[PDB]
Amino acid sequence: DYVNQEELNYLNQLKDIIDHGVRKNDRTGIGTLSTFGTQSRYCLRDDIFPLLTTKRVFWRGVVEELLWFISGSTNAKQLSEKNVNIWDGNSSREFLDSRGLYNYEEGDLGPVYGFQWRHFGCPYSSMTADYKGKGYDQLQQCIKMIREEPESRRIIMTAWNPCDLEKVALPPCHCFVQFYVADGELSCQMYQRSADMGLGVPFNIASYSLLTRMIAHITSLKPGFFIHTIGDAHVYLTHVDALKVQMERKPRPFPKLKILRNVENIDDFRAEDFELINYKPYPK
Amino acid sequence: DYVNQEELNYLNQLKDIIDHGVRKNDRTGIGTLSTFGTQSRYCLRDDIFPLLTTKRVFWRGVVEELLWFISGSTNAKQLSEKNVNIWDGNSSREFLDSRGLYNYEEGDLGPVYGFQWRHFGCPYSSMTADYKGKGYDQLQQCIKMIREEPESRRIIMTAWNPCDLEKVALPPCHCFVQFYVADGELSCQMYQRSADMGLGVPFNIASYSLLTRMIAHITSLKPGFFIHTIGDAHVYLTHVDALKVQMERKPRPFPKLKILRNVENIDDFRAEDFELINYKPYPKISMP
Ligand SMILES: O=c1ccn([C@H]2C[C@H](O)[C@@H](COP(=O)(O)O)O2)c(=O)[nH]1
Ligand SMILES: O=c1ccn([C@H]2C[C@H](O)[C@@H](COP(=O)(O)O)O2)c(=O)[nH]1
Repeated sequence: DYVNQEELNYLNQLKDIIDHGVRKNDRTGIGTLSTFGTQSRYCLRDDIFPLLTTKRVFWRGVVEELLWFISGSTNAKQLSEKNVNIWDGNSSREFLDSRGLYNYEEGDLGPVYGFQWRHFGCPYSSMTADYKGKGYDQLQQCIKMIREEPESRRIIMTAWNPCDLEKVALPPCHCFVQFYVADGELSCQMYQRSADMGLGVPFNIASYSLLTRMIAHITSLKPGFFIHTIGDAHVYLTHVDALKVQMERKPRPFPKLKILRNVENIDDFRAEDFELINYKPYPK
Repeated sequence: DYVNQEELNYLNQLKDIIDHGVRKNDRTGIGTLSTFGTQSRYCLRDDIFPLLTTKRVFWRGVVEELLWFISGSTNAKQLSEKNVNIWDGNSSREFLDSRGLYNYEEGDLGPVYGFQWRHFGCPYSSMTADYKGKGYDQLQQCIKMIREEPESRRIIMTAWNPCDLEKVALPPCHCFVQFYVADGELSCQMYQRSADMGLGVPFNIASYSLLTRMIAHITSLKPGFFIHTIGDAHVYLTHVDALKVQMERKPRPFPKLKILRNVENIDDFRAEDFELINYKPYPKISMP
């Protein structure tokens, strides 16, 4: 009798939102059921990797998006050319015009995650400019702090710059990240302002857990926990029936994740460096 | 009798860190016992106000500091004139020289919380420059969104600007704030990267709860919850015996907080606008 306690908690969180969450409208007039303020822990020990089993997660998308974020790119065509189309809808001529971004060419999302991570505070012009050496490279500064002052309680990476809100196709959801080191293990906490529990959360858990493994590898630490903290945790009313069905499913054990190469630095990671062992989701 | 569950939870979290926390040295050279990633909820309904009762919290400090944060000031002397001296250590001639801020005058804290709340992204020169209408006024933007777009999932106020870290004595601890409105009630979640469970947390909880009450009051909403999320939650080793004492005390019911006049905007509050009803704390506890 194996119990995947972490995935069960996630299912219980869906149930609680479904049964007791408050009705709320989203910014398109569509309805959700919502709660405010949740926190969930995922153990990364023994290579165990919290990819959800009760509905298949788009792992190839998680990996490629993340390596794209780390590169500092803001051009969704660079993802799309790798057959990952998740940012295509928010970088169309038409969507960009609806955001008032008339001078962005198709693919230009403005200064979204990767730009904030690697170039915080640099003025944005477009996705083709070279920003190398410009702004604050928070990602490298976090890595330096991990290696040089692991006790530090200031190991932070922010994606939230209100001065950039009018320049972005959409405002960041995964807003704030902190790292922590104790007893030779690296942990990460991420703060997510708004989380769709059905479609967003599972992919989010996987991106940050994978970032945690990456950083622990190139800082010579063992992985500890990923902590996910949410502001508005919600499910869309139109999803409620499908999620009820998912909730009848019995979670299976999490896969494991190995890193296959001695990677030089955070910018040297390649998709083939990661091996996902025994991922066995139900459909979807 | 009455059971103060939120205060018992705090005491239980103290117990947990003390009994099961990892030993971790720190910047200060004192060691800590530490856990990473905690979350606690405080109910603000029926005017109940989460000021801890197992020790006397520095309420007058909480109120004056928050009014001073709201003003956008970065001059500790403006707080010191209110006989609240908690920022004086970090703004002495002597102390600033040590962080290599030789050009700041005494009292100049750099762009700490108030500057970030009212003037985010404006370049900082000194505490005496005119910042009026410069930078991004996050606090008033959050107020406007609560009034105009209460359903929004983007009501955010950040205090974290990597470009400003080398300009302040100490980087902000209470970093990130989100507001939320549902069924006519305003809630607030605050993310704290670093929390001294003895000396800081009780004060910190009172600070954000009070901010939530203030905003609820000017937006004609009911107060809902304050949710406190922490990164590194720690106790200093030197504090443990004193916290041991505190943990044997039986929490009392929280006080109520009343606001005594109609206030229309965030900058218009005075210290005397707030009335604590029936705060019955045990005596103060001193900790290095
Ligand atoms: O990484 C993400 C990005 C978005 N969303 C969901 C949350 C909301 O349902 C919607 C974003 O809408 P706003 O919070 O910005 O209104 O997308 C996620 O769950 N994860
Ligand atoms: O509002 C505050 C400010 C500071 N601290 C504590 C946390 C740490 O013990 C110390 C700051 O040190 P660093 O985390 O910056 O090292 O002050 C608080 O708890 N609350």
